[PDB]
Amino acid sequence: GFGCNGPWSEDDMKCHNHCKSIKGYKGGYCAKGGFLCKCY
Amino acid sequence: GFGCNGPWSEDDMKCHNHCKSIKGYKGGYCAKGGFLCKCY
Amino acid sequence: GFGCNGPWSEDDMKCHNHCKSIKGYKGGYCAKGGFLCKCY
Amino acid sequence: GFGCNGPWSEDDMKCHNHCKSIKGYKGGYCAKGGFLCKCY
Amino acid sequence: GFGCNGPWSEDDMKCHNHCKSIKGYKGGYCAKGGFLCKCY
Amino acid sequence: GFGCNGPWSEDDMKCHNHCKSIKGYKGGYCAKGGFLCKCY
Amino acid sequence: GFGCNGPWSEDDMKCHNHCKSIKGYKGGYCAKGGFLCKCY
Amino acid sequence: GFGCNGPWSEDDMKCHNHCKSIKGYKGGYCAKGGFLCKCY
Amino acid sequence: GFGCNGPWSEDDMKCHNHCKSIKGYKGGYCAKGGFLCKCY
Amino acid sequence: GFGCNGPWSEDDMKCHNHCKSIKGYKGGYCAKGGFLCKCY
Amino acid sequence: GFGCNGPWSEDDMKCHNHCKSIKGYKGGYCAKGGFLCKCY
Amino acid sequence: GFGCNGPWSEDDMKCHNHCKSIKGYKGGYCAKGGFLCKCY
Amino acid sequence: GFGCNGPWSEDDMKCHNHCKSIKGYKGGYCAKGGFLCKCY
Amino acid sequence: GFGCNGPWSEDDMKCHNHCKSIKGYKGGYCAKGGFLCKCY
Amino acid sequence: GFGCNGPWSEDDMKCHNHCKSIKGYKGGYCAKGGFLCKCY
Amino acid sequence: GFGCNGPWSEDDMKCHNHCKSIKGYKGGYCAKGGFLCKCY
Amino acid sequence: GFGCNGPWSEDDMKCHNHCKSIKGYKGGYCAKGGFLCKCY
Amino acid sequence: GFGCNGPWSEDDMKCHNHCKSIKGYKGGYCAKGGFLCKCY
Amino acid sequence: GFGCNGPWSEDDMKCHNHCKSIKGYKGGYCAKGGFLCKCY
Amino acid sequence: GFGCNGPWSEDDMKCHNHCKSIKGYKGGYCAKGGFLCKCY
Amino acid sequence: GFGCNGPWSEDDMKCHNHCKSIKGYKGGYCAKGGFLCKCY
Amino acid sequence: GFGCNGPWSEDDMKCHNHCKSIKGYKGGYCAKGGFLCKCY
Amino acid sequence: GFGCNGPWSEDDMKCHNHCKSIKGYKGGYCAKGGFLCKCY
Amino acid sequence: GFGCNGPWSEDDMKCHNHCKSIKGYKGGYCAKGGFLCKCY
Amino acid sequence: GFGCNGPWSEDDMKCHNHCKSIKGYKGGYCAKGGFLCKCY
Amino acid sequence: GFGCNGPWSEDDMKCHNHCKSIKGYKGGYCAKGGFLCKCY
Amino acid sequence: GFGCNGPWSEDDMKCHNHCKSIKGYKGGYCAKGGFLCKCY
Amino acid sequence: GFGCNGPWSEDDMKCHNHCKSIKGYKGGYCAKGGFLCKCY
Amino acid sequence: GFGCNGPWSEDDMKCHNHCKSIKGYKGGYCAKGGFLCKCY
Amino acid sequence: GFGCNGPWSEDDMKCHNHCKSIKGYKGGYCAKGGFLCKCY
Amino acid sequence: GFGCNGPWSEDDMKCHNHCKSIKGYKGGYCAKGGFLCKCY
Amino acid sequence: GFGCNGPWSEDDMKCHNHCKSIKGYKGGYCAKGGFLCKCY
Amino acid sequence: GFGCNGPWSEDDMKCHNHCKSIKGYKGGYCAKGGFLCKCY
Amino acid sequence: GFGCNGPWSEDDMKCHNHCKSIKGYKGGYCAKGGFLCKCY
Amino acid sequence: GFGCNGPWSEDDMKCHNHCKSIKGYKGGYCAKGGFLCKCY
Amino acid sequence: GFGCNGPWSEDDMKCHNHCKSIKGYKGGYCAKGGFLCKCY
Amino acid sequence: GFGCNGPWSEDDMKCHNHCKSIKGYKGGYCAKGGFLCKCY
Amino acid sequence: GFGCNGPWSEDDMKCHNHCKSIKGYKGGYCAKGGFLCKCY
Amino acid sequence: GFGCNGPWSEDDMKCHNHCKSIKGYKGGYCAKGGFLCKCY
Amino acid sequence: GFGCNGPWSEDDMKCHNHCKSIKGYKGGYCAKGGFLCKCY
Amino acid sequence: GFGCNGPWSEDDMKCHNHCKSIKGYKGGYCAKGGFLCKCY
Amino acid sequence: GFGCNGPWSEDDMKCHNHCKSIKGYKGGYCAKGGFLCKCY
Repeated sequence: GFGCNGPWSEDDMKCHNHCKSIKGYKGGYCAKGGFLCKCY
Repeated sequence: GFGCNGPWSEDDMKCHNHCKSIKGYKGGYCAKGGFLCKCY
Repeated sequence: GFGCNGPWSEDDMKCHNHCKSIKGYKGGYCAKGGFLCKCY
Repeated sequence: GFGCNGPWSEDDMKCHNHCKSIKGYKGGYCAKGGFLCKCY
Repeated sequence: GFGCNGPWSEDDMKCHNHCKSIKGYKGGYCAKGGFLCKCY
Repeated sequence: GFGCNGPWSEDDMKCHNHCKSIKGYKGGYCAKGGFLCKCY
Repeated sequence: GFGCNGPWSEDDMKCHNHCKSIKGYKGGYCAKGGFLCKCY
Repeated sequence: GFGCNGPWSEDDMKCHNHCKSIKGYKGGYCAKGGFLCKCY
Repeated sequence: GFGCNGPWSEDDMKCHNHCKSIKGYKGGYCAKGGFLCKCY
Repeated sequence: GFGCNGPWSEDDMKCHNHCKSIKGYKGGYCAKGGFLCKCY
Repeated sequence: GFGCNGPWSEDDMKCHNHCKSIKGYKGGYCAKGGFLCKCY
Repeated sequence: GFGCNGPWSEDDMKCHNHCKSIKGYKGGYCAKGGFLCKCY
Repeated sequence: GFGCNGPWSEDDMKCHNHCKSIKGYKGGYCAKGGFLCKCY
Repeated sequence: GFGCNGPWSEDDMKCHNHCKSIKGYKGGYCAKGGFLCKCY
Repeated sequence: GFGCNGPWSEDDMKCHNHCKSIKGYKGGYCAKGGFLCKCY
Repeated sequence: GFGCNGPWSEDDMKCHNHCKSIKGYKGGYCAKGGFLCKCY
Repeated sequence: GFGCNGPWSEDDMKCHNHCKSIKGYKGGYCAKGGFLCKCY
Repeated sequence: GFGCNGPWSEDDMKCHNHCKSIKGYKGGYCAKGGFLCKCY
Repeated sequence: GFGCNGPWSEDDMKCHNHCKSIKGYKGGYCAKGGFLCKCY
Repeated sequence: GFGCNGPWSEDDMKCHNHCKSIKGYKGGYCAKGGFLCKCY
Repeated sequence: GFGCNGPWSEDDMKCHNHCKSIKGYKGGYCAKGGFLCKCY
Repeated sequence: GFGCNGPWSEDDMKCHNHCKSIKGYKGGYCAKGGFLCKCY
Repeated sequence: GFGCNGPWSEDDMKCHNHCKSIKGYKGGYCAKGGFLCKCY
Repeated sequence: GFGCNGPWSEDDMKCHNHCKSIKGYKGGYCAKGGFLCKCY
Repeated sequence: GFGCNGPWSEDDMKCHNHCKSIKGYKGGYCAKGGFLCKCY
Repeated sequence: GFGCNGPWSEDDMKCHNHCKSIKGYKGGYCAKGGFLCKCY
Repeated sequence: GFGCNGPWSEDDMKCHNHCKSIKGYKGGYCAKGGFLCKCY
Repeated sequence: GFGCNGPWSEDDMKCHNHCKSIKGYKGGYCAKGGFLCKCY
Repeated sequence: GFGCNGPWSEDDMKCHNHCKSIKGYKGGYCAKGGFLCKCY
Repeated sequence: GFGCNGPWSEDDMKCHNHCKSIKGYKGGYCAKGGFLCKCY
Repeated sequence: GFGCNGPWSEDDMKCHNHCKSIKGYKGGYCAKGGFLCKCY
Repeated sequence: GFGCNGPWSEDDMKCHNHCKSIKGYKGGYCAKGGFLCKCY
Repeated sequence: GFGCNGPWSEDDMKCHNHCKSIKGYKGGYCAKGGFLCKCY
Repeated sequence: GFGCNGPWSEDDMKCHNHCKSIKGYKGGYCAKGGFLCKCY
Repeated sequence: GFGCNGPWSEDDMKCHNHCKSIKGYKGGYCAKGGFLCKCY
Repeated sequence: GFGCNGPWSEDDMKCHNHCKSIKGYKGGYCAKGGFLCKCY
Repeated sequence: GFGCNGPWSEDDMKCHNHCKSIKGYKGGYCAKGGFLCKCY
Repeated sequence: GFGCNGPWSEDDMKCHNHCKSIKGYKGGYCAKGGFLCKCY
Repeated sequence: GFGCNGPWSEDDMKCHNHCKSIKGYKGGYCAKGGFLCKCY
Repeated sequence: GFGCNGPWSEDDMKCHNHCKSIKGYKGGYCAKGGFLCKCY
Repeated sequence: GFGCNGPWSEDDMKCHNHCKSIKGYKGGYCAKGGFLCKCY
Repeated sequence: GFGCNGPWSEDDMKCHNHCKSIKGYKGGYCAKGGFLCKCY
């Protein structure tokens, strides 16, 4: 979710913005090979 | 299943919500390249 | 993000250019196995 | 970048050719475990 | 080919059978990051 | 092209046969994460 | 466009031919998970 | 195979269970950089 | 296994925690070049 | 763990900082050939 | 380059054959920890 | 080559067989720190 | 071989056990600077 | 740390420069078999 | 064996402790230039 | 042990200090050609 | 540094050349058991 | 240099051949405990 | 050379055979403190 | 040879046993200053 | 200690200087066959 | 058992699969004149 | 008996299980051409 | 008789029990292809 | 298997054809006394 | 035919008598494992 | 088929007659243990 | 004939007795692989 | 006879026991390729 | 194949005739102990 | 052929008689280790 | 006996184990061309 | 044993491996005319 | 012939008796390596 | 091995070809009386 | 005869004993290259 | 090779003819005691 | 006798040991060209 | 050839007669130690 | 013994080693015309 | 000829008797080193 | 040795070449009557 959809991912930075919106994280990326929004 | 349908999937969080509803899982994502709801 | 999408990355130097645009970095690469634009 | 994409890297010699195009370098290789084109 | 399709691969043994059809090989796996049937 | 269509790819050997039809190549596979027929 | 329509894409080589018709490109493929004709 | 699929590998212990099912092996791991289930 | 997946491994301490859960081991690490959870 | 991941290790000094945070140690390094954070 | 790709290296003798093709060298190997074809 | 791949090596006897295929040698090992098949 | 892999060698007594399996030897150690299982 | 990563060390004199930057030392080297920056 | 691994050996006293555990020996050390645990 | 590791010995005087810490000895040195801490 | 990296050291004569470049020295070698370029 | 690398030295006669190539010397050996090619 | 490598020597008879290949000598030993094959 | 290796010689009676195995000799000792097994 | 390390001693007069620094001695040498700094 | 039934046997691979489920065997055949699955 | 009924035999392992239930036998098979359960 | 009725034979052990009831026989089986109780 | 069934084997060349279908083999025969199809 | 029916063959000597009734043969037997009356 | 029905087959010569009716065959018999009419 | 029926032979010495009953022979056995009573 | 039945022979030692029961013989074996009990 | 079936082979000259039918061969025989038709 | 069938050869002197029946030969024997009737 | 059955022999070590069980014999083998267990 | 079975032997290396499992032997062959594994 | 069958010869003196029965000869032996009765 | 099987050896040049495949040998022959492939 | 059978000869001393049983002879041996018992 | 097979060699002149076919040789004979075709 | 069997002789020291067992002889050898154990 | 076969030579005077049949020679003998018919 | 076997001898150095195992001898040769190991 | 066969000569005085049977000679001996009956 | 085998010696210059390989010798010949390679 959050825009992590492998080759069909849209460039909206949705995962990054969603992870930033949570306190304690500075960003996010599509883990599980591009299909799981994970916050780092 | 649970909205994991590759490019036709909707950002409904249906997989995520369904996986959260089961005790012991923090969430879910669309494994098998976007076609299988899997709980993590 | 920034074009780091594993096997589906489009060879556009998007991560590298994005990292250069930030002062203090001379480039970037796709860390986390190709899925996280990281500036070095 | 420059074709350094871990397991999905192609054998195009793109990193090597790019590094040769810069004066003072004999070639290049994919450092950071195959994900960062580095000139030597 | 032979069922090596990255995240969309199935445990269909097509690569294994194809490799067994050649003298000297005991199996196959999906090289090139999951997209090329390779005999070992 | 040549049947490289990601999850909707049919194991038709079209990429493989097309690449073998060019002298100097042993075969082909679906690079770019399953969407580009590439000869090796 | 140019025949890049995901699962409903035909094998007409339309994207490849269109990309060849532009000087400076060797061919094309359906990026964005099979829905955007992109020249390389 | 057997759940060894690089970044798209799941944490299902599928390779480990498959290798334990062969009497005499302790377990298995994903060799060849995460793409070949190998028993030990 | 247990999160040991080379470059795609997550800093989940999953191997370490799993190895601690077995009596007699202080921890674990990803041997075989990052792909085999081994308890020490 | 703690950033000790062989060639894919990130330069965040995570192992060193983690070992310093434990009373009795002045630092740490990646033993086992770069894959086990060990405090000295 | 030339098939030196760490854990994802294929035993294709590409580095060896390439190095033998240059007069004065008996062969080659993957230096830099498996990521740089070097002739000896 | 011949299965000498540092931490990612497997006990596949490729180096041993390659060395046995030459008169006078009784085996082989991975020299250059585990990256070069050397006959002894 | 047989677990003699320099810094990446595990403490599994693999070389020792292999050498003891050859009737008449007391044990083995990693000669050639840790890279050759040698029986004594 | 500080660029001491065994075979994957990037030839940047990072350990040496880091050790020189500390008063009382004239250099440094990768001890512990190449994995620990140590100042002398 | 028993932690005798040349430059990569850890000050674990593993050889010493193992040799003490056998009746008649006061301790052990890494003979063969640091690669063979020998009890004295 | 105790820092007696031939050419890889560190200059920490570990053997000397260890031997001094035992009642009845005034020092120690690396006997057995630099590989056995012996108290005198 | 200067190519002194134990078993992974290349035969580039880098330490020797570097030591010659300093007035008053005839050459250099890898002291500290192969890990410290030292001029003589 | 010239193959004098302590325990990781290969019996390649490189030191010997190099020293014989200089007029006035019968051969060479690895002095400094195996780490410096010296002509005699 | 010829297997004379100080503490890392093996009873490989290389020095003995090399010396037997010269008229008048009945064997060889490792002179220069174990680092030079010398015929007697 | 035969355990005559100067300071690195072990107390294993290897030279003595080797010399006794030659029918007619009483024993052996390490001549040439500890580096040549000589029977008497 | 103090630079008495047999064949691996670095020609630094370290033992001699250390012994001179103690009142009542005019120098020192490496006794015990080169492995014990002894003041005379 | 396992499909070994003399003249009434079928090429059902039951014996082969049963034998493959045991470490070390590469197949099976119907011994005892076609009535006993035997692993080879 | 025990399911040994020639062509009408069912692969029920009844003969095998019955024979294993008797101490001293590894298994059983249908002797007499498929009509007599015999323990081996 | 005695339950030997080919495919319609029941698993009543009737033939075996009947044959045991006669002194001098260890058991019985359905000979004549499953239709004649015969004592052995 | 593959038509190797002792006296009940048919003259259908089934083993031979099966072995020829494996590219690189000339044919096959019924080893193990007529009960194991073996390729040559 | 002619009474050659494997385990269901009746003892009427039908094959033998039939073969004797043909001029040039002295008898017959059930070849093909008991299913083909063949005259000898 | 053609009267090959195991124990229920009738001595009708139906398989034999049918096989004779096809040019090139001398006769037929009930292979597969009496259940398949096969022409020879 | 005479009880020579391969695996379905009933252990009745029928062939042997039949052959003894003919003058000039001392016994018989099942030749042709168990399917032809032959007198010797 | 006496259990000599080629591949269908059981391990009952029947031929050996029968041959021992005749005075003047030490045992027996299945001659004629496994089909004739012969005393020696 | 071609009637070579060990003890169950028929004197059909099938191997001999088949081998004669191929130009350059005088005949054939049953090699591999009677189980492989080989042309000479 | 002609009765030359290794251990299953019948004593009918078939090879000898067959060879005598050909003009120019006085007999025959089973060459190729008992499997080829050869006329002398 | 003891598993010596020519081509139908199973590598069960039965002859070897039986012969070792008799004092004075190192082992056994299948003499008489594979049909008689003989102790040596 | 160990695959030494006269004319029915296969090049299975069982004798070779068995002999290699004993100190001092470099191989094995089938002595006693092809029926006894003998180490040399 | 006459009992000369290599390893399968039955110790019956058949060749010797046959040769004695011919006037002018005092015996016979199995020439041609055990496969041809020859009178001397 | 390698086609050296005494009288059952075939004229296939298998030993010769095997020995030539080992670079440096001219050919091979069947030593040990025809049962051991030996290279020269 | 008398146990003289070339490579298949047993060590029964049969030829020697037979030759001793004739007055005037001290023993016997297998002449004609191991195939003819001859008294001396 | 070429018919040189000791006692089992046939007077086929195969070695002689083969040696004549090579320019410069008058003929050949079976050296190595009858087992190696050698051209003179 | 005593292992003297020409080319098929096994280096079992049987002749030597047998001759030493007789008082007055130092040993034995295979006279008569390798076929008669003779004491010297 | 021509009956010159060392210890297996037959007394047929074949070499002598063959050499006499050639004009210019009065006889022949087995040179090369009994293995080459040579005319004198 | 010790490899002295006339024309069937191999250059195996068994005689040489046996003679070297006795004080005072420098080698051995095959006396008695090639059949007795003799030390010189 | 005439019993002159080097080490394999049978002590029959055959050469001597043959030479005496020719008028003008009083005996014969095995010239050419034991391989040619020559009359004197 | 080295091709000195009396009458069975070949003209291969093996003794001569072996003696020339020992630096300082001109050649060799077969002393001891043709059975000992002696260098001069």
